Amino acid sequence: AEVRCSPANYAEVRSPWDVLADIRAAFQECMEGARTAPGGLPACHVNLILIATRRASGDYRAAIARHLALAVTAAEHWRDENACRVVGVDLAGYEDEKTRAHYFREEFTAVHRCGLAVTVHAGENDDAEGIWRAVFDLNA
Amino acid sequence: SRIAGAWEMLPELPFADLATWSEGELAWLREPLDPRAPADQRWVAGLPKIELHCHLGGFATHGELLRRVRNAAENPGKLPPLEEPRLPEGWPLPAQPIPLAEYMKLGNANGTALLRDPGCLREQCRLLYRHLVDQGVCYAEVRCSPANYAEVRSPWDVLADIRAAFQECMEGARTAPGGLPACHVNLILIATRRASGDYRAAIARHLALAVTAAEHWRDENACRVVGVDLAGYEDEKTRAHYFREEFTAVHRCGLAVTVHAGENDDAEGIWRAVFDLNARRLGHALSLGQSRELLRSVADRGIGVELCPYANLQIKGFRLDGSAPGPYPLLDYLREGVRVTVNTDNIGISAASLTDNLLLAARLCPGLTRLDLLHLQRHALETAFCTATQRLTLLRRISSGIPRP
Amino acid sequence: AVTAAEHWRDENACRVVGVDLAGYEDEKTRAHYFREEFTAVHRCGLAVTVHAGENDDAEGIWRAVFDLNARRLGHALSLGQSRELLRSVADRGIGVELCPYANLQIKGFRLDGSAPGPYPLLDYLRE
Amino acid sequence: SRIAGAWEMLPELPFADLATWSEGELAWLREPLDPRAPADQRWVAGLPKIELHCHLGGFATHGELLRRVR
Ligand SMILES: Nc1ncnc2c1ncn2[C@@H]1O[C@H](COP(=O)(O)OP(=O)(O)OP(=O)(O)O)[C@@H](O)[C@H]1O
Ligand SMILES: [Mg+2]
Ligand SMILES: [Zn+2]
Repeated sequence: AEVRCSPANYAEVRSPWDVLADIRAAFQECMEGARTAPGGLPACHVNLILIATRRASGDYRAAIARHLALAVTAAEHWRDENACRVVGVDLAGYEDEKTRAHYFREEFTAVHRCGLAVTVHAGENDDAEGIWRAVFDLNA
Repeated sequence: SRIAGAWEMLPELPFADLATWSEGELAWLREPLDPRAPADQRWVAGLPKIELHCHLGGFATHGELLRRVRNAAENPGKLPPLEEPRLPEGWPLPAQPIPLAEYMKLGNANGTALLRDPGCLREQCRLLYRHLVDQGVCYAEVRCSPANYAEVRSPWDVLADIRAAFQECMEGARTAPGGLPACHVNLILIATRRASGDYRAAIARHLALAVTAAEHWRDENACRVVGVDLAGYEDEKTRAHYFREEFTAVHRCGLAVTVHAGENDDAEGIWRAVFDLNARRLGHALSLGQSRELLRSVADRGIGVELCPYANLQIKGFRLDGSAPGPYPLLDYLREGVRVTVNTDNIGISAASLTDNLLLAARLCPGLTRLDLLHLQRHALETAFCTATQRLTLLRRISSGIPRP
Repeated sequence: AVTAAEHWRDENACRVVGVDLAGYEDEKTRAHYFREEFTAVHRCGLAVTVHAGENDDAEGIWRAVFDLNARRLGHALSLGQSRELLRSVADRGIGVELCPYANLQIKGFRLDGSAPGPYPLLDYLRE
Repeated sequence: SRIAGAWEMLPELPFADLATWSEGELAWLREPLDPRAPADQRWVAGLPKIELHCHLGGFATHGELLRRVR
């Protein structure tokens, strides 16, 4: 399973990095607790995907930049193959003509440079043009 | 009576305690500095300083410090062979300007080849903090590249270890009034750009690490990552405005940005850094004088300029004691009102400290006065990235810590 | 504005010292749509001021601050919504101009401490 | 004597020249403003002010100023 989380929304006195570390630590300890299945492997393997959520109005671009930077740092931090890792980023939230994928290329350039998987919410409330922008302008 | 006599011309003065110094000492402080006089050297050494341009990777590059850095590794067997890169004749004051690539190569004994081991990194941090406190620095900002020091530990681990070492160093030396550290050290991450190879991914990783580190540690009385840098090779095809998309996320986060521009580039690179990358400080803006409008804009926008005199003389070459690279731009920058500071750049490879930097800044431009040195200190105090309360505390400490002649 | 700034240079005399970006604003008329026009003004080295925040979120203020290079912001009432943008405006020293009567009449605020929200003058002084 | 008394709070003061005020006068400059008091209105009127946002086209729109311009 790949669970998506937004640790920056859970930071009021502890950093979003601390929230992400706590989430991954809980997942890893619960993994090590359930050592069923053959070969000494965890019963269910879960990886993390950071959520970059977009709103109709307000302040959300700083949140997107913070999530992307946190995802890059977390991916570079934990590299153990047999452990919970951050494997990609997300582009979710409200969608219309004015919040399509191609408006978010510049901050996703860093994620693409780092070599991190990208997934996008598209087609829920948009025609095929939004899916095209997500596929070919953001490289989801 | 001292305050009453010098109550006029107070706002032109750089600090508050300057007024309480008598007409004789004010007249002495307005005379041009004489670096040959031992009294002037002692006064400059005793002056409390603020450091803004210091590279962590260029401290232990020559001399016994290397041994003190070499005899601290966890696994000495992995250490590369001890090689000291030879220096040309008269290294502190070379007769001929020297290029930049060999300049980088000169610090090959330290950095990636040596700081990859954590014990060497911790000892380097401790030695650098001891050197800074010995020089009298009340506030310094150190540039580091943690991602270059990772093989099994993440660059986040390197940054955490560096900040922990600096924090323990600050906590250990709890001198000075108010129970505050003798020197307060912050961190700035460097985004290096090369002529060819893979560097943009490293730049993006450094920017993400800087944003995460800034969001993690928020204690004002603690070492924090307070900005990012864009250093390395620069030319027409490696200008600042090629890196807008990488840096916009940093601008989303609200992090200070410093830029290397003008070392071997015209004023176009400086303009690109100022108006397209939004640099709050410009490093080595030697070519700013060609454009008058850009100089006026940098003056009125309050954008700081960091000049290291030893590095500028070693790289570009300059005429000493008023005897064609052009005159050193300290004096006209000061007269035009731009916020100008004097720093060390790489302490080790230049083999000099802040006191030598200020003395040679006086040497390069005859007519410089000690009031100009205090003005440079005030400019460094204002231009550094710090909280307002920290700025007031630093101002009070520097005002109350200037020695009498 | 560029020609007038180049024409009159007497410091002890009336001069044109900056340009403005005023008028109706919305999602389709942000500051980032005027970057190519204002590139010449930035090249000539002239001050720039913008109206932002009166009837829009902090994104317009961010655009006015960061890709239009504004030195002052006009009616930045929504700047409290963005903590990071507020810190950037504070450390960059960008001036923020507030007109109490215009803000009271246009947006409407509560007087004598009696939902537009509170007037951010005290908060802006605090930060 | 006044300036030596209030020397240590000089950076807090926006203007250095008001550091030569009384301790009572400075305490009068620290509590919240009273717009209803005529004395406060007179003091605010007498204060020197700097203006940065004034539209020339919206100055004389009503009153006698419109007729005098016309
Ligand atoms: N004056 C300067 N002008 C331009 N670039 C500089 C200057 N001084 C240092 N640099 C570059 O900035 C980098 C910052 O130093 P850093 O500590 O990250 O590297 P290092 O440990 O010396 O290793 P390496 O140089 O091999 O990457 C230096 O490596 C050098 O490449
Ligand atoms: Mg190096
Ligand atoms: Zn540098």
